[PDB]
Amino acid sequence: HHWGYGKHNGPEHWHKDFPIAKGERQSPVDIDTHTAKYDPSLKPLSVSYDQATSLRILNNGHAFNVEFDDSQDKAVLKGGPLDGTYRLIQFHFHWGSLDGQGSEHTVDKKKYAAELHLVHWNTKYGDFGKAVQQPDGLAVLGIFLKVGSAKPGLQKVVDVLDSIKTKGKSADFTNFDPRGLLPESLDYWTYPGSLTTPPLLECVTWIVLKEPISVSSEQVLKFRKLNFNGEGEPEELMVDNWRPAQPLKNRQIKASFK
Ligand SMILES: COc1ccc([C@H]2OC(=S)NC2=O)c(OC)c1
Ligand SMILES: [Zn+2]
Repeated sequence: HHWGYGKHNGPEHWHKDFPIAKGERQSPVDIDTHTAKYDPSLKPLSVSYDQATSLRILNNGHAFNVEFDDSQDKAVLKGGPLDGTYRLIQFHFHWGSLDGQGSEHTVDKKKYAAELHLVHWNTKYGDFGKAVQQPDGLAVLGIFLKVGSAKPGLQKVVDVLDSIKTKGKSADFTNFDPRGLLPESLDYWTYPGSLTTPPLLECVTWIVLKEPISVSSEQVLKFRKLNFNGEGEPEELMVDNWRPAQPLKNRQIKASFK
């Protein structure tokens, strides 16, 4: 599979190799804030990242992933719309070539400069590969980035990017605290969806936070210096690695807040 984000292999082409691209619960979606319904049944959201153990950071040719030790319940997400325990496995971002685009989800058609995905899998399925074959296999916590003040908690990520410029490069990335990437408020929207890249599997409970985090222009500029290509190949800047909004179809977006 040679999927990417260019004119010739971008989101409009994915359906040929991955027919679920036109499925009934694809992501991302536009969140229409006037249609989303407060749901008093949602339990409180619990982000328990105090024992998180980061390991490594990898440029996989699509984004960069900060990987965690998920061999035990070290960093988990529970509550909200979720039944049981979801274990943090990795986070990554999607971002733009310009500050006015980059997010996958949109809010009343507003695009943010980037979107963070903290990826968790349902521990009742034993491993990540089994979990992605289930409709409730993953919980992705989505956080919007806007350009303004610097995010101090992001800077350790920004500073390692020089060492993973090209596809296939990795670096040791221990003792990184993902709590420094969260906004103050955990108010969220939730809906059932999919992975936003191939294989586009319909396995995700989305939890999208209302409150964006602010990052600096200098921080997001450093994201844009990464490369989609491997070392010694023609340079293609890693920008606009986002899928646009997909049809909502027969789904409801629920709000955790009034
Ligand atoms: C093999 O594991 C994967 C594969 C794809 C995705 C994509 O789906 C979202 S969401 N962002 C992505 O990059 C993933 O993230 C949960 C994990
Ligand atoms: Zn993602």
